[PDB]
Amino acid sequence: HMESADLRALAKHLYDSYIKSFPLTKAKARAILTGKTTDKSPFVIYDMNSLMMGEDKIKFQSKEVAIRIFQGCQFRSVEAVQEITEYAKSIPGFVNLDLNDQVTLLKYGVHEIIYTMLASLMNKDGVLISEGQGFMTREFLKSLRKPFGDFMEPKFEFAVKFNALELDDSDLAIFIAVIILSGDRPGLLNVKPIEDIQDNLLQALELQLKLNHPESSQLFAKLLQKMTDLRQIVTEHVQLLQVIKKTETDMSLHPLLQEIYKD
Amino acid sequence: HMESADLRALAKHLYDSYIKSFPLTKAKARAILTGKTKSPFVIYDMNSLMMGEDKIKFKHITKEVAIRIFQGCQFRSVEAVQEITEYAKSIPGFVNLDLNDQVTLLKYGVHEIIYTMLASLMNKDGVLISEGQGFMTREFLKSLRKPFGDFMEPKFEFAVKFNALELDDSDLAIFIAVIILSGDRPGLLNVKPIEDIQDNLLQALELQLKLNHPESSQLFAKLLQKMTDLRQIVTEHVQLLQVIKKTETDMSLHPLLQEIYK
Ligand SMILES: N#Cc1ccc2c(-c3ccc(C(=O)O)cc3OCc3ccccc3)nn(C(=O)c3c(Cl)cccc3C(F)(F)F)c2c1
Repeated sequence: HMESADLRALAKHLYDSYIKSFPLTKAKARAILTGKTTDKSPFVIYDMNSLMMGEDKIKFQSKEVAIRIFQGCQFRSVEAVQEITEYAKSIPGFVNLDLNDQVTLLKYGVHEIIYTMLASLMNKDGVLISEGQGFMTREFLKSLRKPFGDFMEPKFEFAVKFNALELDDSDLAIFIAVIILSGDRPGLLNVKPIEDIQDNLLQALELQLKLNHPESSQLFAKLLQKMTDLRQIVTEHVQLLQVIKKTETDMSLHPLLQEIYKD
Repeated sequence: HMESADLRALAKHLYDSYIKSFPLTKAKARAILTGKTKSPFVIYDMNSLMMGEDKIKFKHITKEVAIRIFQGCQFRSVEAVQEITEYAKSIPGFVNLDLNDQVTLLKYGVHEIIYTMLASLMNKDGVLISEGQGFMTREFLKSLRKPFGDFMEPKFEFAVKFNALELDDSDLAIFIAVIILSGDRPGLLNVKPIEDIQDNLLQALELQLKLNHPESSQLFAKLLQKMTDLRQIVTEHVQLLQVIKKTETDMSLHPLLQEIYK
Protein backbone atom coordinates (compact mmCIF):
# COMPACT_ATOMS: atom_id res chain seq x y z
CA HIS A 1 0.00 0.00 0.00
CA MET A 2 1.40 3.38 -1.18
CA GLU A 3 0.63 7.02 -0.29
CA SER A 4 -1.20 9.29 -2.74
CA ALA A 5 1.78 11.61 -3.10
CA ASP A 6 4.04 8.65 -3.93
CA LEU A 7 1.56 7.37 -6.52
CA ARG A 8 1.46 10.80 -8.18
CA ALA A 9 5.27 10.83 -8.21
CA LEU A 10 5.31 7.40 -9.87
CA ALA A 11 2.84 8.57 -12.54
CA LYS A 12 4.94 11.68 -13.25
CA HIS A 13 8.09 9.57 -13.42
CA LEU A 14 6.53 7.18 -15.91
CA TYR A 15 4.98 9.93 -18.05
CA ASP A 16 8.38 11.67 -18.20
CA SER A 17 10.13 8.50 -19.48
CA TYR A 18 7.38 7.75 -21.98
CA ILE A 19 7.94 11.19 -23.52
CA LYS A 20 11.68 10.55 -23.61
CA SER A 21 11.27 7.06 -25.10
CA PHE A 22 8.54 7.48 -27.81
CA PRO A 23 9.02 10.25 -30.40
CA LEU A 24 5.43 10.08 -31.71
CA THR A 25 3.01 10.61 -28.82
CA LYS A 26 -0.77 10.34 -28.96
CA ALA A 27 -1.07 14.12 -28.49
CA LYS A 28 1.10 14.74 -31.57
CA ALA A 29 -0.69 12.08 -33.64
CA ARG A 30 -4.10 13.61 -32.79
CA ALA A 31 -2.86 17.07 -33.81
CA ILE A 32 -1.76 15.60 -37.15
CA LEU A 33 -4.99 13.61 -37.65
CA THR A 34 -7.33 16.41 -36.62
CA GLY A 35 -5.88 18.93 -39.00
CA LYS A 36 -6.38 22.69 -38.86
CA THR A 37 -2.61 22.90 -39.32
CA THR A 38 -0.78 23.59 -42.58
CA ASP A 39 2.64 22.53 -41.20
CA LYS A 40 1.70 19.01 -40.05
CA SER A 41 -0.47 17.66 -42.91
CA PRO A 42 0.37 14.07 -43.95
CA PHE A 43 0.61 12.69 -47.47
CA VAL A 44 -2.30 10.28 -47.94
CA ILE A 45 -1.75 6.84 -49.50
CA TYR A 46 -5.04 5.37 -50.70
CA ASP A 47 -4.13 3.37 -53.84
CA MET A 48 -1.28 2.04 -55.95
CA ASN A 49 -0.29 5.30 -57.63
CA SER A 50 -0.32 7.45 -54.51
CA LEU A 51 1.92 4.85 -52.84
CA MET A 52 4.31 5.35 -55.78
CA MET A 53 4.23 9.12 -55.21
CA GLY A 54 4.55 8.64 -51.45
CA GLU A 55 8.06 7.21 -51.69
CA ASP A 56 8.98 10.25 -53.81
CA LYS A 57 7.47 12.65 -51.22
CA ILE A 58 7.81 10.85 -47.85
CA LYS A 59 10.91 8.68 -48.52
CA PHE A 60 11.60 6.65 -45.34
CA GLN A 61 12.17 -1.57 -54.36
CA SER A 62 12.17 -4.69 -56.55
CA LYS A 63 9.27 -6.22 -54.63
CA GLU A 64 5.49 -6.54 -54.84
CA VAL A 65 3.31 -3.93 -53.17
CA ALA A 66 1.70 -6.04 -50.43
CA ILE A 67 5.14 -7.40 -49.55
CA ARG A 68 6.75 -3.94 -49.47
CA ILE A 69 3.95 -2.73 -47.20
CA PHE A 70 4.29 -5.79 -44.97
CA GLN A 71 8.06 -5.38 -44.72
CA GLY A 72 7.45 -1.74 -43.80
CA CYS A 73 5.41 -2.84 -40.77
CA GLN A 74 8.17 -5.27 -39.70
CA PHE A 75 10.77 -2.50 -39.78
CA ARG A 76 8.54 -0.21 -37.73
CA SER A 77 7.74 -2.99 -35.23
CA VAL A 78 11.48 -3.50 -34.71
CA GLU A 79 11.83 0.22 -33.99
CA ALA A 80 8.87 -0.02 -31.63
CA VAL A 81 10.43 -2.96 -29.78
CA GLN A 82 13.57 -0.87 -29.33
CA GLU A 83 11.57 2.07 -27.91
CA ILE A 84 9.49 -0.18 -25.65
CA THR A 85 12.67 -1.83 -24.32
CA GLU A 86 14.20 1.54 -23.47
CA TYR A 87 11.00 2.61 -21.68
CA ALA A 88 10.78 -0.60 -19.62
CA LYS A 89 14.27 -0.04 -18.19
CA SER A 90 12.91 3.13 -16.56
CA ILE A 91 10.06 1.34 -14.76
CA PRO A 92 11.21 1.37 -11.08
CA GLY A 93 12.25 -2.16 -10.16
CA PHE A 94 12.31 -3.63 -13.67
CA VAL A 95 16.08 -3.68 -14.18
CA ASN A 96 16.55 -5.21 -10.69
CA LEU A 97 14.58 -8.34 -11.62
CA ASP A 98 16.25 -11.57 -12.67
CA LEU A 99 17.69 -11.22 -16.16
CA ASN A 100 15.73 -14.13 -17.63
CA ASP A 101 12.48 -12.64 -16.32
CA GLN A 102 13.27 -9.23 -17.86
CA VAL A 103 13.63 -10.99 -21.22
CA THR A 104 10.47 -13.00 -20.59
CA LEU A 105 8.44 -9.89 -19.71
CA LEU A 106 9.61 -8.17 -22.90
CA LYS A 107 9.03 -11.21 -25.15
CA TYR A 108 5.32 -11.41 -24.30
CA GLY A 109 4.66 -7.75 -23.55
CA VAL A 110 5.98 -5.84 -26.56
CA HIS A 111 3.20 -6.86 -28.94
CA GLU A 112 0.37 -6.05 -26.55
CA ILE A 113 2.04 -2.63 -26.18
CA ILE A 114 2.61 -2.18 -29.92
CA TYR A 115 -1.09 -2.62 -30.69
CA THR A 116 -1.98 -0.33 -27.76
CA MET A 117 0.16 2.51 -29.03
CA LEU A 118 -0.74 1.88 -32.67
CA ALA A 119 -4.32 2.82 -31.70
CA SER A 120 -2.94 6.32 -31.02
CA LEU A 121 -1.92 6.62 -34.70
CA MET A 122 -5.29 5.36 -35.94
CA ASN A 123 -8.76 6.61 -36.66
CA LYS A 124 -11.54 4.70 -38.35
CA ASP A 125 -10.19 5.63 -41.83
CA GLY A 126 -6.47 4.87 -41.52
CA VAL A 127 -3.14 4.98 -39.71
CA LEU A 128 -0.28 7.48 -39.53
CA ILE A 129 3.05 6.19 -40.86
CA SER A 130 6.65 7.35 -41.24
CA GLU A 131 6.69 9.38 -38.02
CA GLY A 132 3.37 11.05 -38.94
CA GLN A 133 4.45 12.27 -42.39
CA GLY A 134 2.22 9.71 -44.12
CA PHE A 135 -1.31 8.38 -43.68
CA MET A 136 -2.34 5.04 -45.14
CA THR A 137 -6.08 4.45 -45.51
CA ARG A 138 -7.80 1.46 -43.94
CA GLU A 139 -9.44 0.68 -47.27
CA PHE A 140 -6.13 0.43 -49.12
CA LEU A 141 -4.72 -1.95 -46.49
CA LYS A 142 -7.88 -4.10 -46.66
CA SER A 143 -7.50 -4.39 -50.45
CA LEU A 144 -4.02 -5.94 -50.39
CA ARG A 145 -3.93 -9.45 -51.86
CA LYS A 146 -3.37 -12.95 -50.40
CA PRO A 147 -3.19 -13.11 -46.58
CA PHE A 148 -1.94 -9.52 -46.29
CA GLY A 149 -5.40 -8.00 -46.84
CA ASP A 150 -6.67 -9.12 -43.42
CA PHE A 151 -3.49 -8.20 -41.57
CA MET A 152 -4.35 -4.70 -40.28
CA GLU A 153 -8.13 -4.86 -39.92
CA PRO A 154 -8.22 -6.49 -36.42
CA LYS A 155 -5.92 -3.67 -35.24
CA PHE A 156 -8.34 -1.08 -36.67
CA GLU A 157 -11.30 -2.78 -34.97
CA PHE A 158 -9.53 -2.67 -31.62
CA ALA A 159 -8.29 0.90 -32.09
CA VAL A 160 -11.82 2.26 -32.70
CA LYS A 161 -13.07 0.77 -29.42
CA PHE A 162 -9.87 1.49 -27.45
CA ASN A 163 -9.77 5.11 -28.66
CA ALA A 164 -13.36 5.58 -27.44
CA LEU A 165 -11.89 5.43 -23.91
CA GLU A 166 -10.21 8.82 -24.65
CA LEU A 167 -6.94 8.06 -22.85
CA ASP A 168 -4.11 10.55 -23.11
CA ASP A 169 -0.37 9.87 -23.03
CA SER A 170 0.01 10.22 -19.26
CA ASP A 171 -2.62 7.50 -18.83
CA LEU A 172 -1.02 5.28 -21.46
CA ALA A 173 2.41 5.57 -19.81
CA ILE A 174 1.14 3.83 -16.67
CA PHE A 175 -1.03 1.33 -18.60
CA ILE A 176 1.93 0.24 -20.78
CA ALA A 177 3.94 -0.27 -17.57
CA VAL A 178 1.14 -2.42 -16.14
CA ILE A 179 1.23 -4.64 -19.25
CA ILE A 180 4.99 -5.24 -19.10
CA LEU A 181 5.01 -6.23 -15.42
CA SER A 182 2.56 -9.13 -15.83
CA GLY A 183 3.32 -12.01 -13.48
CA ASP A 184 1.33 -14.56 -15.51
CA ARG A 185 3.73 -14.75 -18.44
CA PRO A 186 4.84 -18.34 -19.19
CA GLY A 187 8.22 -19.36 -17.81
CA LEU A 188 8.70 -16.62 -15.20
CA LEU A 189 11.05 -17.65 -12.40
CA ASN A 190 10.16 -15.17 -9.60
CA VAL A 191 6.54 -14.14 -9.99
CA LYS A 192 6.40 -12.36 -6.61
CA PRO A 193 8.76 -9.38 -7.22
CA ILE A 194 7.04 -8.83 -10.57
CA GLU A 195 3.59 -8.81 -8.94
CA ASP A 196 4.72 -6.38 -6.22
CA ILE A 197 5.79 -3.91 -8.88
CA GLN A 198 2.56 -4.34 -10.84
CA ASP A 199 0.54 -3.78 -7.66
CA ASN A 200 2.26 -0.38 -7.36
CA LEU A 201 1.60 0.42 -11.01
CA LEU A 202 -2.07 -0.60 -10.74
CA GLN A 203 -2.51 1.73 -7.76
CA ALA A 204 -0.85 4.52 -9.72
CA LEU A 205 -3.11 3.83 -12.73
CA GLU A 206 -6.24 3.74 -10.57
CA LEU A 207 -5.50 7.13 -8.99
CA GLN A 208 -4.43 8.61 -12.34
CA LEU A 209 -7.68 7.61 -14.04
CA LYS A 210 -9.74 8.97 -11.14
CA LEU A 211 -8.00 12.37 -11.19
CA ASN A 212 -7.68 12.76 -14.99
CA HIS A 213 -11.14 11.38 -15.93
CA PRO A 214 -13.26 12.03 -12.81
CA GLU A 215 -16.50 11.87 -14.83
CA SER A 216 -15.53 8.57 -16.58
CA SER A 217 -17.13 5.96 -14.35
CA GLN A 218 -15.19 2.70 -13.84
CA LEU A 219 -12.64 3.66 -16.51
CA PHE A 220 -10.01 1.71 -14.55
CA ALA A 221 -12.00 -1.52 -14.82
CA LYS A 222 -12.96 -0.83 -18.47
CA LEU A 223 -9.29 -0.29 -19.32
CA LEU A 224 -8.25 -3.60 -17.69
CA GLN A 225 -10.90 -5.49 -19.66
CA LYS A 226 -9.28 -4.13 -22.83
CA MET A 227 -6.24 -6.29 -21.96
CA THR A 228 -8.42 -9.21 -23.04
CA ASP A 229 -8.79 -7.78 -26.54
CA LEU A 230 -5.01 -7.33 -26.80
CA ARG A 231 -4.32 -10.97 -26.02
CA GLN A 232 -6.66 -12.15 -28.82
CA ILE A 233 -5.17 -9.78 -31.39
CA VAL A 234 -1.64 -11.00 -30.61
CA THR A 235 -2.77 -14.61 -31.13
CA GLU A 236 -4.51 -13.74 -34.37
CA HIS A 237 -1.37 -11.97 -35.61
CA VAL A 238 0.93 -14.88 -34.70
CA GLN A 239 -1.22 -17.35 -36.63
CA LEU A 240 -1.06 -15.04 -39.65
CA LEU A 241 2.75 -14.97 -39.60
CA GLN A 242 2.83 -18.77 -39.58
CA VAL A 243 0.80 -18.76 -42.81
CA ILE A 244 3.19 -16.25 -44.39
CA LYS A 245 6.36 -18.19 -43.42
CA LYS A 246 5.01 -21.39 -45.01
CA THR A 247 3.92 -19.56 -48.19
CA GLU A 248 6.46 -16.76 -48.70
CA THR A 249 9.82 -18.53 -48.38
CA ASP A 250 11.32 -15.52 -50.13
CA MET A 251 10.57 -13.50 -47.00
CA SER A 252 12.57 -13.05 -43.81
CA LEU A 253 12.07 -11.65 -40.32
CA HIS A 254 14.35 -9.35 -38.39
CA PRO A 255 16.22 -11.45 -35.78
CA LEU A 256 14.69 -9.45 -32.92
CA LEU A 257 11.21 -10.25 -34.27
CA GLN A 258 12.27 -13.85 -34.99
CA GLU A 259 13.11 -14.33 -31.31
CA ILE A 260 9.98 -12.68 -29.89
CA TYR A 261 7.76 -15.03 -31.88
CA LYS A 262 9.52 -18.33 -31.00
CA ASP A 263 6.89 -19.97 -28.72
CA HIS B 1 -22.84 7.50 -9.05
CA MET B 2 -24.21 4.90 -6.61
CA GLU B 3 -24.20 5.33 -2.83
CA SER B 4 -22.24 2.87 -0.68
CA ALA B 5 -25.39 1.65 1.09
CA ASP B 6 -26.98 0.71 -2.24
CA LEU B 7 -23.86 -1.17 -3.36
CA ARG B 8 -24.02 -3.26 -0.19
CA ALA B 9 -27.71 -3.90 -0.87
CA LEU B 10 -26.92 -4.92 -4.44
CA ALA B 11 -24.17 -7.22 -3.17
CA LYS B 12 -26.50 -8.77 -0.59
CA HIS B 13 -29.22 -9.23 -3.23
CA LEU B 14 -26.87 -11.11 -5.56
CA TYR B 15 -25.52 -13.32 -2.74
CA ASP B 16 -29.01 -14.42 -1.67
CA SER B 17 -29.98 -15.23 -5.26
CA TYR B 18 -26.68 -17.03 -5.92
CA ILE B 19 -27.36 -19.26 -2.89
CA LYS B 20 -30.84 -20.12 -4.18
CA SER B 21 -29.62 -20.78 -7.73
CA PHE B 22 -26.55 -22.93 -7.13
CA PRO B 23 -27.06 -25.90 -4.80
CA LEU B 24 -23.34 -26.65 -4.24
CA THR B 25 -21.66 -23.45 -3.04
CA LYS B 26 -17.92 -22.85 -2.73
CA ALA B 27 -18.15 -22.88 1.09
CA LYS B 28 -19.82 -26.29 1.01
CA ALA B 29 -17.39 -27.72 -1.57
CA ARG B 30 -14.41 -26.54 0.50
CA ALA B 31 -15.81 -28.32 3.54
CA ILE B 32 -15.85 -31.54 1.50
CA LEU B 33 -12.42 -31.11 -0.12
CA THR B 34 -10.54 -30.23 3.07
CA GLY B 35 -11.91 -33.05 5.20
CA LYS B 36 -13.77 -30.67 7.56
CA THR B 37 -16.79 -32.99 7.58
CA LYS B 38 -19.95 -38.64 4.87
CA SER B 39 -16.70 -38.82 2.92
CA PRO B 40 -17.23 -38.47 -0.84
CA PHE B 41 -16.65 -41.46 -3.09
CA VAL B 42 -13.31 -41.18 -4.87
CA ILE B 43 -12.76 -42.09 -8.52
CA TYR B 44 -9.02 -42.56 -9.04
CA ASP B 45 -8.77 -45.42 -11.61
CA MET B 46 -10.86 -47.53 -13.99
CA ASN B 47 -12.09 -49.96 -11.29
CA SER B 48 -13.31 -47.35 -8.83
CA LEU B 49 -15.24 -45.75 -11.74
CA MET B 50 -17.28 -48.92 -12.31
CA MET B 51 -18.09 -49.18 -8.60
CA GLY B 52 -19.02 -45.49 -8.46
CA GLU B 53 -21.74 -45.82 -11.08
CA ASP B 54 -23.07 -48.93 -9.33
CA LYS B 55 -23.25 -47.42 -5.85
CA ILE B 56 -23.93 -43.70 -6.41
CA LYS B 57 -25.69 -43.92 -9.83
CA PHE B 58 -24.22 -40.89 -11.55
CA LYS B 59 -26.67 -39.48 -14.11
CA HIS B 60 -23.88 -38.16 -16.35
CA ILE B 61 -22.19 -41.59 -16.56
CA THR B 62 -25.12 -44.03 -16.77
CA LYS B 63 -19.30 -47.00 -25.02
CA GLU B 64 -15.63 -46.44 -24.18
CA VAL B 65 -14.67 -44.94 -20.82
CA ALA B 66 -12.94 -41.70 -21.88
CA ILE B 67 -15.95 -40.89 -24.07
CA ARG B 68 -18.49 -41.60 -21.30
CA ILE B 69 -16.56 -39.22 -19.01
CA PHE B 70 -16.44 -36.55 -21.71
CA GLN B 71 -20.17 -36.89 -22.30
CA GLY B 72 -20.76 -36.69 -18.56
CA CYS B 73 -19.19 -33.23 -18.48
CA GLN B 74 -21.58 -32.16 -21.25
CA PHE B 75 -24.62 -33.33 -19.28
CA ARG B 76 -23.52 -31.36 -16.23
CA SER B 77 -22.68 -28.24 -18.26
CA VAL B 78 -26.22 -28.28 -19.66
CA GLU B 79 -27.55 -28.42 -16.11
CA ALA B 80 -25.30 -25.54 -15.11
CA VAL B 81 -26.62 -23.42 -17.99
CA GLN B 82 -30.12 -23.53 -16.49
CA GLU B 83 -28.82 -22.58 -13.05
CA ILE B 84 -26.94 -19.61 -14.52
CA THR B 85 -30.00 -18.61 -16.56
CA GLU B 86 -32.15 -18.52 -13.44
CA TYR B 87 -29.49 -16.55 -11.55
CA ALA B 88 -29.19 -13.94 -14.32
CA LYS B 89 -32.93 -13.21 -14.07
CA SER B 90 -32.34 -11.88 -10.54
CA ILE B 91 -29.61 -9.42 -11.61
CA PRO B 92 -31.29 -5.96 -11.37
CA GLY B 93 -32.10 -4.71 -14.87
CA PHE B 94 -31.37 -7.95 -16.75
CA VAL B 95 -34.93 -9.04 -17.57
CA ASN B 96 -35.75 -5.50 -18.69
CA LEU B 97 -33.19 -5.82 -21.49
CA ASP B 98 -34.27 -6.57 -25.06
CA LEU B 99 -35.03 -10.30 -25.22
CA ASN B 100 -32.51 -11.01 -28.00
CA ASP B 101 -29.75 -9.33 -25.96
CA GLN B 102 -30.60 -11.41 -22.87
CA VAL B 103 -30.22 -14.51 -25.04
CA THR B 104 -26.96 -13.18 -26.54
CA LEU B 105 -25.42 -12.37 -23.12
CA LEU B 106 -26.25 -15.84 -21.78
CA LYS B 107 -25.10 -17.63 -24.95
CA TYR B 108 -21.61 -16.13 -24.84
CA GLY B 109 -21.29 -15.89 -21.05
CA VAL B 110 -22.20 -19.34 -19.73
CA HIS B 111 -18.90 -20.94 -20.72
CA GLU B 112 -16.85 -18.37 -18.77
CA ILE B 113 -19.10 -18.80 -15.75
CA ILE B 114 -19.01 -22.59 -15.89
CA TYR B 115 -15.20 -22.49 -15.67
CA THR B 116 -15.25 -19.87 -12.95
CA MET B 117 -17.60 -21.95 -10.85
CA LEU B 118 -15.86 -25.20 -11.72
CA ALA B 119 -12.82 -23.81 -9.84
CA SER B 120 -14.95 -23.78 -6.68
CA LEU B 121 -15.22 -27.59 -6.99
CA MET B 122 -11.53 -28.13 -7.78
CA ASN B 123 -8.25 -28.40 -5.95
CA LYS B 124 -4.85 -29.31 -7.30
CA ASP B 125 -5.63 -33.05 -6.90
CA GLY B 126 -9.11 -33.48 -8.41
CA VAL B 127 -12.68 -32.26 -8.87
CA LEU B 128 -15.95 -32.79 -7.00
CA ILE B 129 -18.76 -34.31 -9.07
CA SER B 130 -22.43 -35.28 -8.77
CA GLU B 131 -23.38 -32.49 -6.38
CA GLY B 132 -20.40 -33.25 -4.16
CA GLN B 133 -20.95 -36.97 -3.62
CA GLY B 134 -18.01 -37.97 -5.82
CA PHE B 135 -14.43 -36.83 -6.31
CA MET B 136 -12.56 -37.52 -9.54
CA THR B 137 -8.81 -37.30 -9.22
CA ARG B 138 -6.82 -35.01 -11.50
CA GLU B 139 -4.51 -37.93 -12.23
CA PHE B 140 -7.30 -40.21 -13.45
CA LEU B 141 -8.58 -37.46 -15.76
CA LYS B 142 -5.09 -36.68 -17.08
CA SER B 143 -4.63 -40.38 -17.95
CA LEU B 144 -7.60 -40.63 -20.31
CA ARG B 145 -6.55 -41.60 -23.83
CA LYS B 146 -6.44 -39.73 -27.22
CA PRO B 147 -7.39 -35.99 -26.89
CA PHE B 148 -9.44 -36.57 -23.72
CA GLY B 149 -6.37 -36.57 -21.47
CA ASP B 150 -5.49 -32.98 -22.40
CA PHE B 151 -9.12 -31.85 -22.20
CA MET B 152 -9.37 -31.69 -18.44
CA GLU B 153 -5.99 -30.25 -17.38
CA PRO B 154 -6.33 -26.59 -18.55
CA LYS B 155 -9.34 -26.31 -16.20
CA PHE B 156 -7.24 -27.51 -13.26
CA GLU B 157 -4.38 -25.16 -14.19
CA PHE B 158 -6.75 -22.18 -14.25
CA ALA B 159 -8.55 -23.37 -11.10
CA VAL B 160 -5.29 -23.57 -9.13
CA LYS B 161 -4.37 -20.00 -10.04
CA PHE B 162 -7.92 -18.66 -9.64
CA ASN B 163 -8.39 -20.30 -6.24
CA ALA B 164 -5.23 -18.55 -4.95
CA LEU B 165 -7.31 -15.35 -4.89
CA GLU B 166 -9.36 -16.96 -2.07
CA LEU B 167 -12.69 -15.51 -3.16
CA ASP B 168 -15.76 -16.55 -1.24
CA ASP B 169 -19.33 -17.00 -2.50
CA SER B 170 -20.40 -13.41 -1.78
CA ASP B 171 -17.46 -12.24 -3.95
CA LEU B 172 -18.24 -14.73 -6.74
CA ALA B 173 -21.94 -13.81 -6.87
CA ILE B 174 -21.03 -10.29 -8.03
CA PHE B 175 -18.14 -11.46 -10.22
CA ILE B 176 -20.48 -13.86 -12.03
CA ALA B 177 -22.96 -11.00 -12.55
CA VAL B 178 -20.18 -8.86 -14.08
CA ILE B 179 -19.31 -11.57 -16.63
CA ILE B 180 -22.93 -11.90 -17.81
CA LEU B 181 -23.30 -8.16 -18.42
CA SER B 182 -20.50 -7.86 -20.98
CA GLY B 183 -21.36 -5.23 -23.51
CA ASP B 184 -18.83 -6.52 -26.02
CA ARG B 185 -20.69 -9.72 -26.95
CA PRO B 186 -21.24 -10.04 -30.73
CA GLY B 187 -24.68 -9.07 -32.02
CA LEU B 188 -25.96 -6.94 -29.13
CA LEU B 189 -28.70 -4.52 -30.15
CA ASN B 190 -28.67 -2.07 -27.22
CA VAL B 191 -25.26 -2.00 -25.47
CA LYS B 192 -25.93 1.09 -23.36
CA PRO B 193 -28.20 -0.47 -20.66
CA ILE B 194 -25.92 -3.51 -20.48
CA GLU B 195 -22.86 -1.40 -19.75
CA ASP B 196 -24.92 0.71 -17.38
CA ILE B 197 -25.70 -2.37 -15.29
CA GLN B 198 -22.14 -3.63 -15.51
CA ASP B 199 -20.89 -0.32 -14.07
CA ASN B 200 -23.13 -0.82 -11.05
CA LEU B 201 -21.97 -4.41 -10.61
CA LEU B 202 -18.31 -3.39 -10.92
CA GLN B 203 -18.83 -0.72 -8.25
CA ALA B 204 -20.50 -3.32 -6.05
CA LEU B 205 -17.68 -5.78 -6.66
CA GLU B 206 -15.02 -3.16 -5.90
CA LEU B 207 -16.60 -2.20 -2.56
CA GLN B 208 -17.21 -5.87 -1.69
CA LEU B 209 -13.53 -6.81 -2.17
CA LYS B 210 -12.19 -3.87 -0.13
CA LEU B 211 -14.51 -4.70 2.81
CA ASN B 212 -14.16 -8.48 2.56
CA HIS B 213 -10.42 -8.52 1.72
CA PRO B 214 -9.04 -5.23 3.09
CA GLU B 215 -5.49 -6.63 3.25
CA SER B 216 -5.52 -7.99 -0.33
CA SER B 217 -4.14 -5.08 -2.32
CA GLN B 218 -5.60 -4.48 -5.81
CA LEU B 219 -7.60 -7.71 -5.66
CA PHE B 220 -10.22 -5.97 -7.81
CA ALA B 221 -7.67 -5.42 -10.60
CA LYS B 222 -6.28 -8.95 -10.24
CA LEU B 223 -9.75 -10.48 -10.50
CA LEU B 224 -10.44 -8.47 -13.67
CA GLN B 225 -7.18 -9.75 -15.17
CA LYS B 226 -8.54 -13.28 -14.71
CA MET B 227 -11.17 -12.50 -17.33
CA THR B 228 -8.29 -12.77 -19.79
CA ASP B 229 -7.55 -16.25 -18.49
CA LEU B 230 -11.24 -17.19 -18.90
CA ARG B 231 -11.63 -15.93 -22.47
CA GLN B 232 -8.48 -17.76 -23.54
CA ILE B 233 -9.68 -21.03 -22.00
CA VAL B 234 -13.12 -20.79 -23.61
CA THR B 235 -11.52 -20.22 -27.02
CA GLU B 236 -9.12 -23.10 -26.36
CA HIS B 237 -12.01 -25.34 -25.28
CA VAL B 238 -14.02 -24.60 -28.44
CA GLN B 239 -11.05 -25.58 -30.61
CA LEU B 240 -10.86 -28.89 -28.74
CA LEU B 241 -14.51 -29.72 -29.52
CA GLN B 242 -13.88 -29.10 -33.23
CA VAL B 243 -11.00 -31.58 -33.01
CA ILE B 244 -13.21 -34.24 -31.35
CA LYS B 245 -16.07 -33.71 -33.82
CA LYS B 246 -13.68 -34.19 -36.76
CA THR B 247 -11.95 -37.32 -35.35
CA GLU B 248 -14.22 -39.11 -32.83
CA THR B 249 -17.25 -40.58 -34.58
CA ASP B 250 -17.56 -43.14 -31.77
CA MET B 251 -19.12 -40.08 -30.04
CA SER B 252 -22.40 -39.50 -31.92
CA LEU B 253 -25.37 -40.39 -29.73
CA HIS B 254 -29.14 -40.51 -30.20
CA PRO B 255 -30.16 -37.63 -32.55
CA LEU B 256 -32.45 -36.30 -29.81
CA LEU B 257 -29.49 -36.33 -27.40
CA GLN B 258 -27.35 -34.51 -29.94
CA GLU B 259 -29.99 -31.75 -30.12
CA ILE B 260 -30.13 -31.48 -26.32
CA TYR B 261 -26.33 -31.15 -26.22
CA LYS B 262 -25.87 -28.81 -29.21
N1 LIG C 1 -11.20 -32.16 -16.80
C1 LIG C 1 -12.23 -31.68 -16.69
C2 LIG C 1 -13.55 -31.14 -16.55
C3 LIG C 1 -14.09 -31.07 -15.26
C4 LIG C 1 -15.33 -30.55 -15.06
C5 LIG C 1 -16.05 -30.06 -16.18
C6 LIG C 1 -17.34 -29.47 -16.31
C7 LIG C 1 -18.27 -29.09 -15.25
C8 LIG C 1 -18.77 -27.78 -15.22
C9 LIG C 1 -19.55 -27.36 -14.17
C10 LIG C 1 -19.83 -28.22 -13.13
C11 LIG C 1 -20.68 -27.76 -11.98
O1 LIG C 1 -20.91 -28.59 -11.07
O2 LIG C 1 -21.04 -26.56 -11.98
C12 LIG C 1 -19.30 -29.51 -13.12
C13 LIG C 1 -18.50 -29.94 -14.16
O3 LIG C 1 -17.96 -31.19 -14.25
C14 LIG C 1 -18.52 -32.26 -13.48
C15 LIG C 1 -18.06 -33.57 -14.05
C16 LIG C 1 -18.98 -34.55 -14.39
C17 LIG C 1 -18.57 -35.77 -14.91
C18 LIG C 1 -17.23 -36.01 -15.11
C19 LIG C 1 -16.30 -35.05 -14.77
C20 LIG C 1 -16.72 -33.83 -14.25
N2 LIG C 1 -17.55 -29.15 -17.58
N3 LIG C 1 -16.45 -29.58 -18.31
C21 LIG C 1 -16.37 -29.41 -19.71
O4 LIG C 1 -15.71 -30.19 -20.35
C22 LIG C 1 -17.10 -28.27 -20.35
C23 LIG C 1 -16.85 -26.97 -19.90
CL1 LIG C 1 -15.72 -26.65 -18.60
C24 LIG C 1 -17.49 -25.88 -20.46
C25 LIG C 1 -18.38 -26.08 -21.49
C26 LIG C 1 -18.64 -27.35 -21.96
C27 LIG C 1 -18.00 -28.46 -21.41
C28 LIG C 1 -18.33 -29.82 -21.96
F1 LIG C 1 -19.21 -29.77 -22.96
F2 LIG C 1 -17.27 -30.44 -22.46
F3 LIG C 1 -18.84 -30.64 -21.07
C29 LIG C 1 -15.49 -30.14 -17.46
C30 LIG C 1 -14.23 -30.69 -17.67
